Order: sequence, then C-alpha cells, then structure tokens
Amino acid sequence: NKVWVIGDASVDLVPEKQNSYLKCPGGASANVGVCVARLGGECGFIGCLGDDDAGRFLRQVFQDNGVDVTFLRLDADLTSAVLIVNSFTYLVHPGADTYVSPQDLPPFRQYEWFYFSSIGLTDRPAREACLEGARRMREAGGYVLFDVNLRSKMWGNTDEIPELIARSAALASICKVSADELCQLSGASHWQDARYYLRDLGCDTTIISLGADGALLITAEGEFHFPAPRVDVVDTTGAGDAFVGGLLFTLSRANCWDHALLAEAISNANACGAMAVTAKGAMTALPFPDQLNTFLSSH
Amino acid sequence: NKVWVIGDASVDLVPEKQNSYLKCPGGASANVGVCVARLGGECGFIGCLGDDDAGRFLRQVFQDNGVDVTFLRLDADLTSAVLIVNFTYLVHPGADTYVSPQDLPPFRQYEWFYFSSIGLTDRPAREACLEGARRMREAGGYVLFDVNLRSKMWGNTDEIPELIARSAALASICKVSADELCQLSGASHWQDARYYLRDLGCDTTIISLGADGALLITAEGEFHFPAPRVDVVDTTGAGDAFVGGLLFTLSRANCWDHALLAEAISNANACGAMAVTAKGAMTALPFPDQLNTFLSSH
Ligand SMILES: Nc1cncn1[C@@H]1O[C@H](CO)[C@@H](O)[C@H]1O
Ligand SMILES: [K+]
Ligand SMILES: [K+]
Ligand SMILES: [K+]
Ligand SMILES: [K+]
Repeated sequence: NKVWVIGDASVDLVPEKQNSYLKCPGGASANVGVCVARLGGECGFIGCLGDDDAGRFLRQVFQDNGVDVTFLRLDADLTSAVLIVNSFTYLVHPGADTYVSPQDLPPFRQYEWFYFSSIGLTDRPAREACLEGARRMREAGGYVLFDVNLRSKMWGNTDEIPELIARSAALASICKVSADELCQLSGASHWQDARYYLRDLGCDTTIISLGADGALLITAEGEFHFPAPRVDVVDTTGAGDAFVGGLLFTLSRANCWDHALLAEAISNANACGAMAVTAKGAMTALPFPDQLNTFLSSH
Repeated sequence: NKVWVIGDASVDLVPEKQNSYLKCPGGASANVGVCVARLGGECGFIGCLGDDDAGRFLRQVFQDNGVDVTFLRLDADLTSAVLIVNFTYLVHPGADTYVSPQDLPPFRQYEWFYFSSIGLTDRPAREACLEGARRMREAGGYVLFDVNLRSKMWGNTDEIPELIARSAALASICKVSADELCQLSGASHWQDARYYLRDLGCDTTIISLGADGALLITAEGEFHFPAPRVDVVDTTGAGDAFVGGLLFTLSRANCWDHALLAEAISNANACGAMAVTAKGAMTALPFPDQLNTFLSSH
C-alpha cells in the first residue's frame, strides 16, 4: 500500500566546523518519506517547493531515494525553505512548503496511508491541504498518521495549536507524539499525567516516543513498552522523523493493523529512530533493508 | 580619529565539495570596516545582526580583525542575513535593517561616519543612517556617503534619488562609481554626470573608475588619479576596499587638506586593486605590510 507524505522539505545547514556549513536534505515530511522509500516502501511526497536551487536539489534527492514526486509542485516564485541547525533558525520565512493546497492533493485509494504533522498546519494554504487531505484519505478507506511535531516557535499565534491538534487527532487513525511535546501541550510537567491528552482528544491509538528509551503503545488492551537500541548520539536531528518512517513502512505492509502489527511496527520505528542519530543529517543515516537488519539483530 | 561604519553585515555561503557551503564574511559596511581596521585604523561597526550561528560568526570575524563591536547589537528576534551564491537571498524581513538611532554611539569631533544606499533601503534602519549622519556633522564630525547602487534590493525605485539627494546634503565627501553616475542621471557617458552630486549639495566627490583610477571633484577643479595596472581577476569587494583605504587615510588627521586628500585616493585605488587581483571578496583586503610591498612594487 502507498504511503502519502505531505509537508515540509528543506535544506538543513549543519555547522561542520565553525566557519563552514554542511548541506543536507531536510524537512519532517521529506525525511519521513525518504525513510519509508529507502526501506523499499512505496511513498509519494505531496507538497510545494520553489523552482530554485534548494527546490530542484531537494526534488532530485527525492528521486534518488525512490520517492514519487508526481505531486511535488515546484514554483519559480516561491522560495524553498532553508534552515540552520544548532535549536532551529529558520532563514526562509514564509517557506514555499506552506503553499500546498487541496488541489495539489492526489486521489487516495483504500488502505493507503496519509501523513502530516503540526508543521504542515502552521500556515494558510498548507494547513487546508493537510486537513482536507486527512479527511479524504479517511473517506477513501485509508489511514492517517498524525505526528504532532511541535515547532511552536514558527507559529504566528500559539493559540491555535491546541485546536488544530485536536481536530487533527479526530481525523487521525494513529497519533504519534513525544513525551516532551505532551507536557508542552496541556501544561504538564511529567507526561504520564497527560499521556491520554490525544486519546481523550479523539485518537483511539496513540504512540509516545521516549528518548533512547523506546516508545509506548497505548491501545485499549493496554500500555506497551518497546526499548530503543543502545544509540551513540552524533546528531539527534531526524530521530523522530526516522521513527515515523519505520513506523509507516511497517503498517503499509498490510491492509488492516492490530496490536500485533503495531508492535512489529513500533519495534521497527525504535530501530530506525536509534540509527538515524548515528550521523550528521536528518536523513544521512536512514537505513536500507540490507542495513536495517544488520542493526536489528546486532542490537 | 575613529571611523564609524554602519550598515550591512551578512554571511555568504559559497559552494565547494559536492554537499557543503563556506561561511564567507560579507557586506559593504562590514568589508569597509574590516578594511580600515585591517590597516591599523580605529573602526567601530554600528548595526544589527541575528543571534544565530551566523550573526555570531560575523561578529567574531569583526573582532578577529580588530573592529570594535560595542555597538553591534546582537538579537534573538532578528535573523542575520545569509545568502547562497550559485547571489541568492533567504532572509527578507532583513536583520541589520533593524538598527535604529538608539543604537548610535555618542560622536566626537573629527570622527568619520560612513554609510551607503544599502543601509538606506529598508525604513527600520534608514533613519539610523540619516540620523547618524546628521549627528556626526553636528559633533564636528565628517561623513562619507558611498552611493552603493543596488536597485534590486529596492522595492520602490522612486525613493532612491530623494534619499541619495538628502545623503549628499549631509555628507562631507561622496563616493560614486562611473556606472552609478549613469544609473542616476541616465547619461551613457559618466563624464556628463561628474557634477551630479555636486549639484545635490556635495562640495567634494570622489569618483571610482576601476582600472582607470579615480577622479576627484572639488570646487577648485578636477584631478585625475590613475590606478596601478594589475591582473583584474575578480573585481568583488573592490569598492568597499576602495572606501576603506580612503577612510583609513582621512582619519589620520583632524582636518583634511589638499595633501591628505591626494594621498587618500592613492591609497584607495591601491586597496581597490588588491581587492581585484585576488578571488573571494574580503579575502582580498590587504594588511599594512603587503599594501607597501604592493605600492613599492608598482
Ligand atoms: N523543516 C523544518 C522546519 N522546522 C523544523 N523542520 C525540520 O524538522 C526535522 C526534524 O524533525 C528537521 O529535518 C528540520 O529540517
Ligand atoms: K481519531
Ligand atoms: K541525524
Ligand atoms: K553636504
Ligand atoms: K575580488
């Protein structure tokens, strides 16, 4: 089954040595898509980019990794998001990614998967492309994986975040969130005190990522833990997106998901999340099957 | 005497290995300041920068070169200008465009104040430049207005002439390129416009001419200064270099006269040249040793 990813695809600049930046493909949605694609999964990226260097550059990268770019529009009037990794400094302000709209959306088939995060909900057009998209995919008989990726910083009014999150989860089939983002959401301090924020918000199934700990599968049969492999932190940047990638790659393998499948999925997610931090770039270390298992077992 | 430089400072990313860029110090005012400093002149940079990896990078460079950064206010709500040469821009609400009159230090007599058209583009800082020029003049200071044309950066090309005009009014000395004398008047031959600024209120104008040296225009006549014959590799940062060597020389006295003027332009041409023979930009700005090794070699 195809996994549709919609959202941001930037050009992350990672300080190599204090007088020289490193150029590596970036963006939540992008990363997630390249991840799923690298694992041989069938993934299509939906979104907007500038017909500029970063744009074509990023578009090429998508192709090099096997991601379908049939629905990736490049606009020689917009400026593809560039950023400086540190914390995240967002050079390009509006960002061509925010211009996606309901029309850039493709026909969804039954059982396919739709992905998006808080990021894509930030600005005008894109926000409607995400919610309209989610709704359509559900009507088509597909699934939606909403990953609350909280980058509040780049939001105009932090007043909207809860509402979008809320109706976002209503639309979701599965919600992914970090321990960290939970607290920040409903003014918590310890996440457990709010590890139902999403469930009590319409999402019957929520996955909570936890440092190098692993995750937490919350379905009605109960809470389940999956330990994360012993990592060696080089650049955390991209762990979460890698986590979602390995997660969607696993679910697309079938037509209906259950605890059984969710666990195999989460196991895969944790693995990918671990790996992706062993390099210097959101997607540099995203595994290929030949590499996924050399690690799986090896841990 | 101290030379105050106010304006743009941004980082320029230049390609290299397949997947990597190189942080290059850039910006008219920046270069000019680094120039005057890297020549043993006392120079202070006035302006705004983002508190990002970039801003600090630039700020350090300023310190590495001996430029006073006491009035280089760093900020966490602004975004340091960065460009990727393939000369592309990614930061538009600006950053160094936020400097205001409240960021100007106290001026002392005989001190020099510098700025260009660039610093006059966005209205959050255009006031810092004009307010600054005015104060420096009141303090018994001097003003060097360098019309640094860049109609690309301007949204309303209708403002340009007015600001320029008001700039010459405040300035003591105006620096312009032949090419610029044409964009302003239109004349296809700059010799036609050599009195452009003079009519706008500037008693003395210094016209950059590249390989052809400079042409000084003062009330008592015009005096041509030819430039040392050289490679002519990459002409980038040349003008900013020219201004630097120019301000470095004038700051050497308290009241500039005929001789200081004559020498200053000689110095300017020299610096402008060295800028050319080499690639990059600020990576062509000479040190007090090679300037001599150079002069005493042509
Ligand atoms: N594109 C973007 C905007 N704000 C953050 N991001 C992306 O988030 C990803 C990690 O989840 C990074 O690759 C970063 O570029
Ligand atoms: K739901
Ligand atoms: K990484
Ligand atoms: K004047
Ligand atoms: K040069």
